[PDB]
Amino acid sequence: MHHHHHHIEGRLLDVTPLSLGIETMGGVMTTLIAKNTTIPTKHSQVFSTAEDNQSAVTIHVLQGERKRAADNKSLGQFNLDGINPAPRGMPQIEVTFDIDADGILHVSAKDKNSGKEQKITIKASSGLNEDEIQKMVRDAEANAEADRKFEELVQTRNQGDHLLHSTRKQVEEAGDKLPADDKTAIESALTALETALKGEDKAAIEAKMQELAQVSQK
Amino acid sequence: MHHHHHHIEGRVLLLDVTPLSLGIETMGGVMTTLIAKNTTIPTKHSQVFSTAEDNQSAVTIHVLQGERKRAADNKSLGQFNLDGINPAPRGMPQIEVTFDIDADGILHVSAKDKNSGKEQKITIKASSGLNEDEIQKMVRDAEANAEADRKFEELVQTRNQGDHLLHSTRKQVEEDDKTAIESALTALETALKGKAAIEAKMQELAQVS
Ligand SMILES: C(#C[P+](c1ccccc1)(c1ccccc1)c1ccccc1)c1ccccc1
Repeated sequence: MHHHHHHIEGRLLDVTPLSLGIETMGGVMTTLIAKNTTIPTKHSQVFSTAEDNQSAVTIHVLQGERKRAADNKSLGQFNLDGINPAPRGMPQIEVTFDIDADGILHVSAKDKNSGKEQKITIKASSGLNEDEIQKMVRDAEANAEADRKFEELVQTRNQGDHLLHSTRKQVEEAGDKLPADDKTAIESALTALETALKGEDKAAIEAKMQELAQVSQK
Repeated sequence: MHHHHHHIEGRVLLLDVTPLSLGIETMGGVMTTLIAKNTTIPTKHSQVFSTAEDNQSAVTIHVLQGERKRAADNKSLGQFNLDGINPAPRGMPQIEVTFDIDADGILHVSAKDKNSGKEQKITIKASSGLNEDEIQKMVRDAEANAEADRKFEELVQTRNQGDHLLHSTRKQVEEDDKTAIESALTALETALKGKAAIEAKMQELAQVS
């Protein structure tokens, strides 16, 4: 009398062996469920569109926590289409990761307007063994440098690609008044920006961003 | 007859049919229809597929919807992977793919390996979805393309068979005198990248076998 309490720990219904999440722009993994999360676990988070007016969206499920989603694993994949046109970014899609007591995974994507949604339910039945996942963890903690660095690069290449397409917009879609010689300028600007962002170097791509930035004046 | 013949009809409550033929991508990026368009539901269809190479490890079940024969000419739906299957030559393992649909729109994709015992199953639903205008458009354009896609199917069928032949050849050689067979190979594959001249190529590699 009263309020006699103490602290808590994990429930034991087994923890996740490896982190789960989806793939975002730049081919990078964003973890929606951290490694060793005691289940049943439901995480809700809201992503959105990369490009203008795109009518669909893909959700690619991952495991094996590491950046560069192609270096992780693929649990499943699916689409959500029929969505209404909006400029790049900011429609509202809602991604939900659910795991019940049976460890069977449920991924869902919803739309604020629309309301056309999809979902997947993954029954496993095979999975993996401690050895393999330990190899994945080891390889992950060895590659942490190039991983985080790659994340940085993805952020950058995203900014530069977005700025570039926005420059193509603000050039062609913008008035055709066409100040003299603008052609060559923004042409090799945005083009060198292209063949820069195609390959991967941070310094080169941002430099090219500046090169296209100075000529974007008028 | 003689008791009651009085034959049957498709069972439908109201709206329940598959509007689009549901299928799975196979080689050469060609759609293999597991459940045809305009099929009453519930409906379940099972088939057996297999690997394109020895010890292929995992495999990608790719679920699509549309009437087009080509991969990209359709609208994808979902996909997943079945891994951890034993070493074995092409076509040797039996991989069972199952498309289920119940009274709802919800579909169950099963994939199993009879020999390995390994199984993986996923569950998604029906359409993504997409508006009826779209679907009607894809259908109209499908009827449009038609025989072109048919020739595409015959094509990928050949190219797949011939590729199987080339793999079987190089594998049978273990590189004699096969020099003639090797440059005839290189030529035949050079043609194999880009119609009936491919069948001719198969004939040519068969002759110098
Ligand atoms: C479908 C459907 P749908 C439907 C509703 C209720 C019961 C069975 C099927 C549907 C409707 C709304 C959202 C999602 C699916 C349907 C309804 C009317 C016409 C065509 C299809 C479908 C089924 C198989 C493959 C692709 C699509």
